[PDB]
Amino acid sequence: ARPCIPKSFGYSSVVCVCNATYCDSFDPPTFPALGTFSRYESTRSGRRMELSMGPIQANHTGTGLLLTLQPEQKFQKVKGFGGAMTDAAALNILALSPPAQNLLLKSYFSEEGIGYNIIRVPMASCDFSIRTYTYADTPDDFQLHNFSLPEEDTKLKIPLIHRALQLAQRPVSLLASPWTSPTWLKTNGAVNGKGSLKGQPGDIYHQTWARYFVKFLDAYAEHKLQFWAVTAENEPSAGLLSGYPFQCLGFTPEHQRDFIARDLGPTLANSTHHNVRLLMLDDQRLLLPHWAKVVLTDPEAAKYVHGIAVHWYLDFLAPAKATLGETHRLFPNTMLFASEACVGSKFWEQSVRLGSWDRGMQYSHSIITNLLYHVVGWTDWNLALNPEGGPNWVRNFVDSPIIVDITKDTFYKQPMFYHLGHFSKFIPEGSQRVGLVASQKNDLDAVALMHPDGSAVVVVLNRSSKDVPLTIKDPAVGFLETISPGYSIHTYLWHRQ
Amino acid sequence: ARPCIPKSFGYSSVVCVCNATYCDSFDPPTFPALGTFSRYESTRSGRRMELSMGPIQANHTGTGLLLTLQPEQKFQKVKGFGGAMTDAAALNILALSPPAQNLLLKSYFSEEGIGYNIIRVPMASCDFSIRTYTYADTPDDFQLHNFSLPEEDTKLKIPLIHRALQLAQRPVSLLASPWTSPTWLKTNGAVNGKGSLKGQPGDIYHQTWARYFVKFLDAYAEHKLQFWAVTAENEPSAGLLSGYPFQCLGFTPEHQRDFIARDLGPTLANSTHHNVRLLMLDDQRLLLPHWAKVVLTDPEAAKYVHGIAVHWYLDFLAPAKATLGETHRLFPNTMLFASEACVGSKFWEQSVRLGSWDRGMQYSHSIITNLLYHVVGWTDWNLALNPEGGPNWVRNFVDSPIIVDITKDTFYKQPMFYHLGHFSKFIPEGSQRVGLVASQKNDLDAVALMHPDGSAVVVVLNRSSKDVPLTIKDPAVGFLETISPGYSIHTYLWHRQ
Amino acid sequence: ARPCIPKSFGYSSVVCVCNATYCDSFDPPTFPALGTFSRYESTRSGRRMELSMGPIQANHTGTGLLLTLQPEQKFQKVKGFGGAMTDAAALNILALSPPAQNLLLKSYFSEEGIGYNIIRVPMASCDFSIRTYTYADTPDDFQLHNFSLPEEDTKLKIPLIHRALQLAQRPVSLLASPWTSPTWLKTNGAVNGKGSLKGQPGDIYHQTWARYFVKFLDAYAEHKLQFWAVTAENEPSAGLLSGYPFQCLGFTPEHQRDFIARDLGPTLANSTHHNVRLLMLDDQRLLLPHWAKVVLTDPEAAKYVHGIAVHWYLDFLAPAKATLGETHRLFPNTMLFASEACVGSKFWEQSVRLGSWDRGMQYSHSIITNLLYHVVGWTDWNLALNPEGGPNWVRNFVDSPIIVDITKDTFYKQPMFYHLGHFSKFIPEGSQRVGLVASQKNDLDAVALMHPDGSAVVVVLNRSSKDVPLTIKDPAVGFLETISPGYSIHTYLWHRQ
Amino acid sequence: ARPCIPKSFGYSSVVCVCNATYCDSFDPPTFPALGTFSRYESTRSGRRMELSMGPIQANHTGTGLLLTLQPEQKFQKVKGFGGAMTDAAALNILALSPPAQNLLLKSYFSEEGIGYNIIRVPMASCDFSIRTYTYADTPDDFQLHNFSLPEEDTKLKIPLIHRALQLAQRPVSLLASPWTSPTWLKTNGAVNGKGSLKGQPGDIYHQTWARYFVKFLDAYAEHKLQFWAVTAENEPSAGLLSGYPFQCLGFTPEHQRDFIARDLGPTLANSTHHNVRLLMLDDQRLLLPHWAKVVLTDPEAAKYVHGIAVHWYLDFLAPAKATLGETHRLFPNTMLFASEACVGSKFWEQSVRLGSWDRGMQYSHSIITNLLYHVVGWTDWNLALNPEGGPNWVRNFVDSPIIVDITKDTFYKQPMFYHLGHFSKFIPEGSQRVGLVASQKNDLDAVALMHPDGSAVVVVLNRSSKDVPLTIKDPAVGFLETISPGYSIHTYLWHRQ
Ligand SMILES: O=C(Nc1ccc(Cl)cc1)c1cccc(S(=O)(=O)Nc2ccccc2C(=O)O)c1
Ligand SMILES: O=C(Nc1ccc(Cl)cc1)c1cccc(S(=O)(=O)Nc2ccccc2C(=O)O)c1
Repeated sequence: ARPCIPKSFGYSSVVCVCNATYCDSFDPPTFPALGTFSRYESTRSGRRMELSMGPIQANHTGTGLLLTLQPEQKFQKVKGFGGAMTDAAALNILALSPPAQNLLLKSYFSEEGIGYNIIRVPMASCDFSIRTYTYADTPDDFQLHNFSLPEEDTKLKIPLIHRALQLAQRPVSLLASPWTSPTWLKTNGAVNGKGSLKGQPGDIYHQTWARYFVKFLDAYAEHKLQFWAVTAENEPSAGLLSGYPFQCLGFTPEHQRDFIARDLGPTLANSTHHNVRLLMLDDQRLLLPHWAKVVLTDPEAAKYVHGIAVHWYLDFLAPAKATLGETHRLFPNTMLFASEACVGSKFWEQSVRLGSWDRGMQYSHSIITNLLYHVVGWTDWNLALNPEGGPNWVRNFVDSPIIVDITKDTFYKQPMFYHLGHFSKFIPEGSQRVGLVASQKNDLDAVALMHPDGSAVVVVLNRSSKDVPLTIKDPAVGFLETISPGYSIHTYLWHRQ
Repeated sequence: ARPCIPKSFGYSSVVCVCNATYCDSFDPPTFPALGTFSRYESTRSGRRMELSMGPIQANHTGTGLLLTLQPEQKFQKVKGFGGAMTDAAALNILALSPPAQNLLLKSYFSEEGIGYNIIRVPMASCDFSIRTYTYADTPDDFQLHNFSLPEEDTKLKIPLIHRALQLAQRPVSLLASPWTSPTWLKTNGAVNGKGSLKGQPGDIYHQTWARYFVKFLDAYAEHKLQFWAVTAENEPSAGLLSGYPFQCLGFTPEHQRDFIARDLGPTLANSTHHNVRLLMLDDQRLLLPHWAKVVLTDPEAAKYVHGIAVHWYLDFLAPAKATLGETHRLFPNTMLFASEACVGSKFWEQSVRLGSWDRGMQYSHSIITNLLYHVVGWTDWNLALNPEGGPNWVRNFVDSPIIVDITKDTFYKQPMFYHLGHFSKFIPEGSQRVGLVASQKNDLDAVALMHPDGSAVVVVLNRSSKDVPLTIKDPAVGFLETISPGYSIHTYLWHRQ
Repeated sequence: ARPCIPKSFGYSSVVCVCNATYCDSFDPPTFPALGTFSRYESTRSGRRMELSMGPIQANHTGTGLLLTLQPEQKFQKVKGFGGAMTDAAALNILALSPPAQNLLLKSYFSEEGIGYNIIRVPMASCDFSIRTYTYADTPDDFQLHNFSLPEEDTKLKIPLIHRALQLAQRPVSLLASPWTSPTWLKTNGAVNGKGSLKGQPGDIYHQTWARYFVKFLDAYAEHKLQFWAVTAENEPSAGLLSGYPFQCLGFTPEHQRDFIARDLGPTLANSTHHNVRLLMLDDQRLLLPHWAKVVLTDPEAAKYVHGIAVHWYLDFLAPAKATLGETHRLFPNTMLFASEACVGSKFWEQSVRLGSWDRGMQYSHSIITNLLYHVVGWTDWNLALNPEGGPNWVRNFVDSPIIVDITKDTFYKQPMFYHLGHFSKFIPEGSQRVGLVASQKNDLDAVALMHPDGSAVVVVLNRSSKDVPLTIKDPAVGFLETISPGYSIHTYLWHRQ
Repeated sequence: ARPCIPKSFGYSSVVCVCNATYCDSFDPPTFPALGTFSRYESTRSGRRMELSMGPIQANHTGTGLLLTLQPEQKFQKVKGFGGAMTDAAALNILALSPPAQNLLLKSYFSEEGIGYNIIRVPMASCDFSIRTYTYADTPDDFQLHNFSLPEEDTKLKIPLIHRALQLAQRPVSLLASPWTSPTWLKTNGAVNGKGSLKGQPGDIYHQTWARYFVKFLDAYAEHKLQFWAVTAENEPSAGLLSGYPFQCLGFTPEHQRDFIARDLGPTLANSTHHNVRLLMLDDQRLLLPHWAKVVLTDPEAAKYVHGIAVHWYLDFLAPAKATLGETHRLFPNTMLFASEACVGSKFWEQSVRLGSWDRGMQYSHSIITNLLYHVVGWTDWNLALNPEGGPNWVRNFVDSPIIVDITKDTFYKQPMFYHLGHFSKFIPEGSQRVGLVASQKNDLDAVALMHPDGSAVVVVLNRSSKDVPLTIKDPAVGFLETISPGYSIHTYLWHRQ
């Protein structure tokens, strides 16, 4: 319906500029007829999820690259795609004028946008907050008499979550994660630094902390929000590290095992929220498979654990086969889920690089590699940040797919936004990854899935500068002949019956 | 009553530690006979408003600096001293347990504390808020039917103000200032940035903004709070600067002149709040005397303007005689009032330096300089902040005289608090500044005033590291022999008959 | 000869992109014939020192703005324009390929560029260095036996200075300034922080420090470089400030007075370098006129002081009339010279803003205001920086007129470069400022000067968004009719005989 | 000989203070009889390589962990230990007075110190340089007629290396690595950034770059220095990354394979320096085993490659078995060597933490892990840095075992220095790692080796805070009863007959 308004900030590609009265958008979903395929294309040159349609051919000759669907090779089913409603994201969004707020929310959660169906919600403060607080800061309030949601929840996060759900056609799942407990539950008496829960699993400190989870879910349910899942702790390894700068709460794998078995599992199970799923780890994949082995080899913990949540940040230190792959082999019935991802990275680079094509490619490359190693969902980090990558009370600025410019009542949709959308818009919940085999060595990343209705979706990212002629074979329909431009990302869709 | 509990955090002096059950405090005042003086002393070495007495004698033993009272030289009368009940200050105070809250409020407002009699109240959000909002964010509501106070006012600010007034030694005057209007009244449609009211004075946008002042005063009057004064805009010059990040609303001096003459003046005068005073500028003294000349040489604006409000960034240097002095010389019948002061952080220092004696001296030096240049009152910025100088949704740059540590139910009284108190506790409303003659060049800052009852008060700040032998002469009583220790601050009081 | 290659980085205007094989450049100077005028125009829209010529008219009618030359009102003569060859600047320049280095140096120092004729040279390290060092770091080497120039001088600064002088058609003057002494000469034993020379003027510490100046000049003269001037210390007030973060050496005005009278003056005068000029202050103008009064009222110091050097950084705190104007009135025969200027400023803004028109306007506005208040020369700060504003060992990053992109063998000429050039290219040494009177209130900054040969030059900066029709009257030639576009800067030249 | 002079800077342990006249040192080694062991102990509490002796007894009194020597299990032989003579290290050493310089050099290279026998020498500039340069910056000199060594080599590095060799206990091996080629040989024409050699292996650019290695070895041989080895490129992968800020030269594994096979191998083999070894990779272990597979499965490249050089960023985590282990398994006849290690700063810590015990333990843990995965030598990065971690022309991120304070003619020996020394002093070239069996799970890191003369050496690092009772068994001698204090590091040595 409305095209990208491009703006260069001097980097490799353009952002799409939105404001109170204008934002690029899609037309309502259309579907290609049998014998035809749909193609969505984004390019560093500036194309943004442009739609085209081609014929499926009966024959193919040539020595060119062929990607053959293996529809009977069936793997994981997808839970969904989304991002995090941090204090920083909600503050930035609500600082825009109301019409601009609605265009930003529709960009993410509408079928006119990219169809997010997951929102991750911090349990009280994290580094992407402007102040440190928990829900129960009265010292030694073991009964949690003074547990309460502050305005960050009641005036920022919760109203935006309601509005996202109203705009979404797809059912949206909420995921919650805590960063720190109240300081009076901690060995170090501080929100950050090295420190764990006082005492030992089963004791008053651990029972109070497990009840804090239930109190959080109770409070959100009073605001008519229900959670699909919670994680046991954001980045439990961080609170094992001297001087760790952000809110944290350290657990060894054994401490997490015993906390889940004795306290969190049973307390959640005996609550009205017993159907909320519990995810373990919520940390860098290099902690796998060991963390999964420690927790899940104890049946009194394993019975409460639905899944394993991973973060992308340190992916470069550990191969995905040795971490995700081996974890799946050991525990095939325990889903893997990517609970946090982000790019404000290289030290010679700014936290926010408006128009960076490379950071978009980093997202799509990680999503494809995750899908090939059994991951069922992805939540990005901050849904929106300001041009500095904030606010953040420790100045740990990073990038975000949408950058808000409050002084101009403007927001910018980054290449990351469209790279994410090439998956989130076209891979609904229940889609199952299937096999896809290449005829020759190539510089492409590709993944195939089948929708619940049987239709096919393939995403292709060209990591190279070179255009790559390519054919996709579906023995059900025929041959899809196409070209992957260098530094492009394509999503292909076609019916099989 | 109760002495300071000192604690050092590695800076040049100590803070005084208060909690739910303990805070340093004063006994009720006690007036010694003619021939005796009272001294209150605070020192970098750790003395905190410690009381002593001594004689005023007929013979002069000193041979050093003489300061002679000249009570027949009469200058301005004092309106008072206080600070700002920002969202941040209120949030921090209310994070303490109720007994701790009351000790903090008594510290500022009680005769057990330092006797503040001014509170400055932001009209809706500013940078020391946890979110952006105005009282009328629903757009295109020019009659302001949907004007309303949010929880920041009805739950945080107004109850705290009521409690301060209940505790107050003296009648407290309230002062209101707006940061931004609803953004649908602004040229840039944003809460911050370079932007003014749309249109021109007299038109629907300016009439609506003047009505917004009346709606605000109406709302607070429904909660049984009456204002002594309002400023025309906080920092009007800031909204003329591209990219200005805090909530703002830009006015040139000519725009403010015409807004006052056509819209704000008449509208307030035609309301039940016609007795509320209106102060102009509310900005850095650098803008004087020009801003005063522009506004006050127009009789249709001048008739509505009671005074000129000035801000102080206490870290910088500027020219008081050239700004405050020359403004008084040109407009001697228009009071000068300091509506905001704070000690920023030089870029190499933290926002909050617990125990900084230097930041305390910057306060007392500023107050003395102001009193010597005809200023009638002095209002601090945030009454309380957390240890990071927040919450602030944009950036933490300033300190506060009271720092709250929520996680320990404690608050710290900084040297700034006592340097303020050496004036606020001992200079009631209606006190008059009078002459004080130094007999020779010296390193002290000093000012003399007369209480309404005719008794004397002299404040002496020693900027230098050296003890200074000092004599103070009252022609009516005799000679007060004393010593001003290096870095110290003293308040002397004595009956004159 | 070669036009600007424009590139936007998303700010208000464009940079001009240069590399090893291309840089925008001028044709050799041309001169308009009597009855005609030359106009150079730069605009936010992207014009860069574009040349045009018009007729001088005999008559003029209208109520429009008229600027009338007052050629017999004669003021100061100009020394020149340039910038600082810091370690950071030289490192950045020499990291480019050799052909690119030459295009960058010609941009500044050639008649194909903007004709710089001053270079300021730090005496050893400052904040725009990658390491702290002095020329004499052996402790207690009062004889300066181990005084030596490091590679920063011999391999970076000195070779670039030689090459700039070779490219310059105009004679270039060098100005030197120290930041710190060796630490063993200082009360605090550190390169930064609060600290002055040990002892008292006339003693061994002060004699050694004065001899260090002579040793520096000796060493540079062995490399065939001679200095026009030295300053007594960069920013002497900075070393009076607790925690000052960069290299510094504190002097009160009295200490500087006595150091010059007893040590620096006589030591320089008795050296082979006795013709080098000595400038005092080299600090913010707010220290004037007091600093000038203290130093120059002592005839034993005044006899050695040629001039007063000022920095722009804190100009906003003190009016130029009260500082520069009053200093000129008191000491009319002691030249005023702007020894440092820079813009990496507002806290909500990046250190480097590629293409910022506003920062260019800030330069031209300051140069005009300086010229109107008797200043004879201007040296910008760093001649070139990287895109972060560095390197700088304390991360005190700021902007620069040329930004080097080493990875791309590219450099960017900022709007500041062209705003500077509108003065430096067209105001040779010996030009005398003359009177220029406006017919009506206007939003223009303008300054007129006469070249040694009698020709006229006028620079006009339009601070407003609005085009301003304008006439300039020279009773010698006639009327120059023109328009100043909004946000433009023009230089006009015409012969008078 | 002389003990440590401890000084604390607020971190977890002390540094040892050395100056012109004092540095801690060792007596000449002394070998006790069969049945006696020597222990050298360093502790967080402040012991520094303190020597004690005790008995190896026939009876075992301990009941805790047993470590049993298995001398018939023989693994790799050790080449040695050392560090890098960067421009920065040389500048820092030469800033000391000559007597202090000699104590620093003896600390590293003397039997009075820790017996280093490897020095890594950059071929021209890197980030730890004060300027950019290569040996052939004059462009288009393909025969390299203008190749020459600058003062960094002839004045700083080469004289220091000669002095180190004069002092050295043992024959010292020199190892050379280039960061960038002359930029006129590079695709991007810049010293850093994403860029490789122009053209393809075998052509004039690659032939010239291989000749550059021979010219470098020629030049150093003229100064009577011979190299044991050279690496093909420092960090070849870094030059494949857009924006990489340090000097670099990018090679894919295939490009390195073909460069070695066609140009560098043959050229070195045809020179008088044919005996110099060539090491491949010189990069992070993450690139293994892939990089090794690509290069070493090509026989025309493999015949020139003596070993694989690896880097360690000691702050991160990675997988040694998956990289070093698997590379040894696949290429068991190709030695592994650690060519660079350093402890970066987590973003919340300073580059240099004077006295950090943790950074010391990171060194000894890395060395033990390497020795257990077949690595034959371990080379630190900068031998010395200043207190800010410089000089570095790009950024300061890493610590160094010796920190020089020029302004006090002193240098500080960090815990890193002694943790290194527990290996370097006691493991001469030709020592062989042998088996050591732990009797039960434990928290110690330990490794055993045999000197060429057959005596034993065992290093034991206690990562935990708890004292660990320990027994060490030599089947040939008996039982050594000891205790490993929490955090400590011990080296044990004993004769076996
Ligand atoms: O030395 C004086 N001041 C002073 C100096 C140093 C320090 Cl530490 C403290 C005080 C002083 C000097 C002359 C007259 C008076 S005065 O008492 O007659 N006051 C005045 C008289 C005429 C105009 C203005 C005033 C006014 O007080 O502003 C006071
Ligand atoms: O417990 C052992 N190690 C150890 C554990 C903990 C600590 Cl703290 C220190 C040492 C060990 C176990 C089995 C065999 C051997 S071995 O001595 O026979 N060595 C080997 C035998 C076969 C293959 C490889 C090796 C090799 O040493 O790498 C050593």
